[PDB]
Amino acid sequence: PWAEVCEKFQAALALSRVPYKSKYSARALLEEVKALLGPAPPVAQRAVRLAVIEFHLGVNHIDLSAGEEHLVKCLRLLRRYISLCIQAQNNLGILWSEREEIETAQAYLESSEALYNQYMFEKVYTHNLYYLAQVYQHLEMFEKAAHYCHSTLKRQLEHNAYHPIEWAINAATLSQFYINKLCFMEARHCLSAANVIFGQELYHQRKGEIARCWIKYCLTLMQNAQLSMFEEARELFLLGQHYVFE
Repeated sequence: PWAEVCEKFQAALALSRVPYKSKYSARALLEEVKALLGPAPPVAQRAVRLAVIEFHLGVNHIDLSAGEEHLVKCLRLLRRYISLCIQAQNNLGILWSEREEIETAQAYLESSEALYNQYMFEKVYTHNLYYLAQVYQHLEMFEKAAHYCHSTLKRQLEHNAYHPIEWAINAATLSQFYINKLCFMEARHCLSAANVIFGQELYHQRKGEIARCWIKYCLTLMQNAQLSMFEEARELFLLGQHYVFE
C-alpha cells in the first residue's frame, strides 16, 4: 500500500505545478491519502504525516476563508508536541495583513524571527525579514523600517540571483532617508552603487526615477550653503543629468 500512495502524492504534487488550469483533480489528494492515513495504526509519525497533508490542503484550498481553519489546526497539532511550523505561520501573518488587521499580523512575523534566532530553512529566512519591514511602514516607525530594508538588500547580494528593476528602484528610494538626516557623505554611496547593477514601457521608464533622485541630491546640498550670510562643477553635473530627466 505504501508504494501506491507515494505515487499518488507525487502525481498530485506534479499536478499542482500547472481556461483555468486549476482545481481540476487536485481534490484527489485529500480523498486518496486520507483513505490510508486514517487507519494509521511511536505512532507520533502519523501526526507529522497528517500535518504535511493538512498544510498542502490549507494552502491549496485558498482558491476562500475556510483555508484559515485548515492552517490553524495544523499548527495546533504541531505546537502541542522541524521547520514546517515556520513555513505555515508566515502564511497566517500575510493573510491577516491582507485583511487589514495588521495590528495582529505583526505578532506572527516577529514571533517567527525570535524563534529562528533563539532556537537555532535558510532558503526561506529572508521572506519574513522582508515582509516585517513593510508592516513597520504603516505603523510609521521609520527608523526601524529603514534598518531592516538595508539588511535585506545586503544579505540578498550573497546568493547568485539578481534583478534589474528590483535593485534599481529599492536602493534608490532608500537614499531619501539619509538626505532627510543631512548625511551628505553617506547618501552618495547609495545612488552610485545602484547605477552599476542597473547597467547589468517597463524597460524604458524604469530609469525615470533615477534621474529624479540625482536632481534632489544636487539641489539639497547646494541650498544648505545659503544658511550663512568657483563652485559650478556641481551645476554642470546637475544639468548633465537634467536632459536625461527631460
